[PDB]
Amino acid sequence: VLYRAVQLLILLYFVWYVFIVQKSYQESETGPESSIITKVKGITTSEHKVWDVEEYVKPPEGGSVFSIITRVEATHSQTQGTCPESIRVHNATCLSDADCVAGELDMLGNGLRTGRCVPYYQGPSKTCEVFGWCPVEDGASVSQFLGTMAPNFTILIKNSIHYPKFHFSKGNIADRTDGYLKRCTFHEASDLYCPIFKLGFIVEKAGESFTELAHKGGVIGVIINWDCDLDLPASECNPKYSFRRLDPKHVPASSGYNFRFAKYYKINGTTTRTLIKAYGIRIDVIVHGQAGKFSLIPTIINLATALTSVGVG
Amino acid sequence: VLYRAVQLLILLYFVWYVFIVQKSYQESETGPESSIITKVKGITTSEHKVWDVEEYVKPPEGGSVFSIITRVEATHSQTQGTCPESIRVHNATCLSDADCVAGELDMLGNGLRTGRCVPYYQGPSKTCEVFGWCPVEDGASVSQFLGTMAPNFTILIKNSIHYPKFHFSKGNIADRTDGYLKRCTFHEASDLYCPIFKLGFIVEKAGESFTELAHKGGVIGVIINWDCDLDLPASECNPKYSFRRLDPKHVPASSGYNFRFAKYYKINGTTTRTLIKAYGIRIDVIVHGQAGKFSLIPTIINLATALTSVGVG
Amino acid sequence: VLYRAVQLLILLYFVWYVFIVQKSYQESETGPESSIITKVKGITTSEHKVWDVEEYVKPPEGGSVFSIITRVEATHSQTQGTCPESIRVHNATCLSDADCVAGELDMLGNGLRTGRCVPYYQGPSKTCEVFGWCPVEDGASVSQFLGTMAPNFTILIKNSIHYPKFHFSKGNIADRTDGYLKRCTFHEASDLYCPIFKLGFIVEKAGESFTELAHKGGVIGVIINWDCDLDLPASECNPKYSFRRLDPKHVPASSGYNFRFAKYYKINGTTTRTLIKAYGIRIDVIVHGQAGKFSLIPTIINLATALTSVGVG
Ligand SMILES: Nc1ncnc2c1ncn2[C@@H]1O[C@H](COP(=O)(O)OP(=O)(O)OP(=O)(O)O)[C@@H](O)[C@H]1O
Ligand SMILES: Nc1ncnc2c1ncn2[C@@H]1O[C@H](COP(=O)(O)OP(=O)(O)OP(=O)(O)O)[C@@H](O)[C@H]1O
Ligand SMILES: Nc1ncnc2c1ncn2[C@@H]1O[C@H](COP(=O)(O)OP(=O)(O)OP(=O)(O)O)[C@@H](O)[C@H]1O
Ligand SMILES: *[C@@H]1O[C@H](CO)[C@@H](O)[C@H](O)[C@H]1NC(C)=O
Ligand SMILES: *[C@@H]1O[C@H](CO)[C@@H](O)[C@H](O)[C@H]1NC(C)=O
Ligand SMILES: *[C@@H]1O[C@H](CO)[C@@H](O)[C@H](O)[C@H]1NC(C)=O
Ligand SMILES: *[C@@H]1O[C@H](CO)[C@@H](O)[C@H](O)[C@H]1NC(C)=O
Ligand SMILES: *[C@@H]1O[C@H](CO)[C@@H](O)[C@H](O)[C@H]1NC(C)=O
Ligand SMILES: *[C@@H]1O[C@H](CO)[C@@H](O)[C@H](O)[C@H]1NC(C)=O
Repeated sequence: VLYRAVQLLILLYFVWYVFIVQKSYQESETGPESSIITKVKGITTSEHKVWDVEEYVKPPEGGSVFSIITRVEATHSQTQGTCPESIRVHNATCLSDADCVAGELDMLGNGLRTGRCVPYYQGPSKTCEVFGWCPVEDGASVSQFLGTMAPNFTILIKNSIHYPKFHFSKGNIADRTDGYLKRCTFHEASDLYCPIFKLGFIVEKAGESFTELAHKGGVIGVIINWDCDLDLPASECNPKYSFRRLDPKHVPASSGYNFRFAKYYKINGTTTRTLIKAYGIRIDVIVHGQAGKFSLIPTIINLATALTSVGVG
Repeated sequence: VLYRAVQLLILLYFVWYVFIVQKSYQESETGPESSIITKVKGITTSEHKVWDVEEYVKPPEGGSVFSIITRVEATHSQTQGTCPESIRVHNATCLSDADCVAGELDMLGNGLRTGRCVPYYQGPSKTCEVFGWCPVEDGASVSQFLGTMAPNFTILIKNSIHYPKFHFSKGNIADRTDGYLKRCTFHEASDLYCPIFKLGFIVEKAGESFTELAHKGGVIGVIINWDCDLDLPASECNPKYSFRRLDPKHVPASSGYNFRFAKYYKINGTTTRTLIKAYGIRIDVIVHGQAGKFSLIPTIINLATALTSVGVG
Repeated sequence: VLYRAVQLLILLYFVWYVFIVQKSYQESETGPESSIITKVKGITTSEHKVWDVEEYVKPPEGGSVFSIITRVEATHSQTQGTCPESIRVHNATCLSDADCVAGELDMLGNGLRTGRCVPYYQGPSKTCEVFGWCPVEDGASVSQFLGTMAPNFTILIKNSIHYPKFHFSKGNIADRTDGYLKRCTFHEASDLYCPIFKLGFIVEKAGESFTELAHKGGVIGVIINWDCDLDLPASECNPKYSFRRLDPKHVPASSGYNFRFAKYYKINGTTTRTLIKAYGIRIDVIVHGQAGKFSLIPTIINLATALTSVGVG
């Protein structure tokens, strides 16, 4: 019968292509509840100085977002007082006391102007004197590179996801009594459940240079995808790891990532601070997920729609 | 032919209204990967005191969420020791040593009770003595307003989005060799790609008063929407900026935003701290996005559905 | 008429089951803009020491994610210098100076090796000497439990959601002139709008033991669901609170949550720090929401589809 072959072709076209490829027989949940616990390990050395994780990882609480400091411009022994203003500030440069007016407070400056013209930190120029945190970084900062051994650092990312509808839970570390998580190196295939990543590895998979990113700074995403079919065993629900840079790489106006922080002390009853401008690599751990599980209602509805299409066709 | 006009009307109704208005010929991705780098600039003065960004912006790392401090209640020279308890604490007020019992520890109090009744910081009342961080803020705090020039502060928000499916990337700062990002003021039309916002501007677009929000505190969202049609040039994919308050504005029980933080020192071998209760404006940078790009599969499926509807009709 | 009863049955089956149960007459927005302001209250005591919220809550800014410290391993008077390395570090243990080689820098160690073998902190063993932050925690740390009264702590979670499409806004605290938010205890039914939760309560609703979670640490999600039908009064749009643990509870390799932070001082011109390893309970406040409101377009489209199905059937 010609109709036999015609309908055999029609059915298979709308069966193997509708209920198989796109899984019309499944209800879905997009976006699981996730916990990210992070921990960085590794120590680096500058000139007669050893840096530990506490110093170069900020914030310290071990969450999804953190910055590993690779370079600092540090200004020591900063106290409230009078000092020459940065030559980089508008109208700062002066030739006589008459060129500076008292009380003026530029937002982009570094204090309140005194009405005097004082010699700059490095001569021979002169610059308007201000009251504020002194000395200013643009005249007393020292640079330290502490990203020399940062490619050898290690980050442990612990993730556990939950799909409330399906009541499904899976983590990225296996229940193993041996010391696997202490002698293991992540491999997307052989060691997918050792979620310990070197920073150099992460920077290689984002397609970036460790040197450029260590001097200007930047942001690298670590993306974990949980695309699981629950009609199958939980052993098939596994994490997929992706590494890409998130911040612009061609923007010349703002090229990189940086932040300032200070350390406050009291020397002889005077509040003193060391200001640090930190360039570093920020690590975003972003978690995506999509679970699918058989449900009778959607299956029946889609079967009815397919039967209607067959009847029309 | 009457059928000619009938079908001409029917088709246009389900063509210009189905594949044009709602763009049935497009696959979509909702929710891009985003990076937010923030930086606040501006300095403010209190009584013989200049405040910089490091002091009034917390946390300092330059992310999506940060608080600009506008007012502080500060308690200086706090040490572990004995002091009268706040008159604001239940059962704290006493007339004789018999009214206070030793060892009691109220969670809403400020230390461990000693069993004695001592004069309050400001007379003539008496209050039960406690062991803890002393003196208590409700008896030794001084208030400082540092939001006087906060409307003139500036926030630079750098955003770059990524749609992995489409492999589309766009940022909110243009590749310009000139010093545009150094002499530019955001304008939703003329300067949409100078993402430098004054706080006063943000507070005007949220419909709020800077004074009320500076004394009680609050939360303002900065919403960036990326609604892009990829069938068009990337020059059509642009950010849309919105400013609205996120926290309740009529709640009298909890009206505002505040947090406490302390600064720890060691004076003569004794751990001493200055406790700061900070009221301020928290800035949430929230990023929404929806990209659409032509795909043949959805177009064919929707065309088949439209043809079926036409056939029935 | 038989057809009368047949169509009466058919219609009700596809009316009470299509436009009622699944609300086909509604357009939807999934995912509202939310603000979370948190504040923890409660003080705890260790041996001759009173801890306040500033010490045990990190970070302090009052956001969606924060950690309440329950146990610390603290190492005091740490200075850059030479000290024996932790016996827990590979190859650290030595019998003579020849077993240690100078310059070697293990990432999992605690400094730079000097080439000498020195007695360990606790005898009789000997371990290779390193330069770094000294002494090392594994030889000078003291443990403090400060989770004794943590179940009695209180967390105030303030939430306000916004659905931009519907321009709908609702918060979780009512506009009440009385002191309700000062004498109230959350009850999912009687006091759903007192969003002040004890930590013990939260840990009881997650199904966990406060002791196990206080010594190893962990992560508890506080989930707020806003499932609102806008065709009804705003008094029907209410929060639904759920409490569940987010981190794995059977993983032996990594069981818990911890982070390290340090406190920096200057004693006699020398930078000195107290390193704290903190175990605690991290609180994730996660907000889900789904609003539905009548729209004519979807209603007409779904009615047309239902009529087509009826005609075919
Ligand atoms: N909050 C802000 N307000 C105004 N201008 C800013 C702000 N943040 C940065 N800029 C300016 O924009 C340009 C690019 O920003 P970026 O912070 O990357 O550069 P920078 O030179 O490293 O910053 P800095 O001013 O700290 O040296 C710089 O010239 C910087 O001065
Ligand atoms: N974690 C908490 N547990 C119990 N009560 C709280 C908590 N946080 C705030 N409150 C109380 O709820 C009310 C409103 O909160 P809010 O913090 O806005 O007020 P406040 O007076 O500024 O707070 P504070 O108690 O720090 O003075 C205040 O009376 C405050 O004491
Ligand atoms: N970033 C990291 N790189 C390598 N190994 C790690 C890292 N973080 C943790 N580990 C190791 O994995 C195991 C489990 O992690 P976890 O931090 O829970 O244990 P821990 O013993 O409390 O950590 P610590 O090493 O601080 O004592 C521990 O043996 C720990 O040393
Ligand atoms: C300050 O800058 C403005 C703008 O360049 C300039 O016109 C003015 O002369 C400057 N002030 C002085 C005292 O020169
Ligand atoms: C890790 O350290 C080794 C030497 O110990 C070095 O050869 C290697 O390049 C480092 N890995 C990097 C830089 O990614
Ligand atoms: C403590 O407060 C309770 C409740 O108000 C009160 O009954 C009790 O008398 C108070 N304690 C003393 C010693 O008065
Ligand atoms: C910015 O500063 C000017 C004075 O320099 C002031 O007139 C203006 O009101 C400020 N902007 C505000 C408060 O939004
Ligand atoms: C260092 O460790 C390796 C690996 O266990 C070992 O082979 C080597 O002998 C150790 N170094 C010394 C000096 O023993
Ligand atoms: C709260 O404190 C009381 C004593 O004041 C105690 O009995 C109770 O167990 C505490 N709640 C806990 C531990 O959840």
